[PDB]
Amino acid sequence: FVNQHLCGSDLVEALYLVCGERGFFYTDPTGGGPRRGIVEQCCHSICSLYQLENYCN
Repeated sequence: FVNQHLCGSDLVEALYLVCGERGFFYTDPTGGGPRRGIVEQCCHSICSLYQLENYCN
């Protein structure tokens, strides 16, 4: 969970630590064009936990 790219469930298991007990919401359920701000950001690019901490609660 350092300089690796998160994509799909990978992100979830990752936000889980970032948000921890704070709980969080995944991007839109559309899956065809959800909040590309979370998936592509960390999937298309290596985002740090910081950004993931942006969607935590």
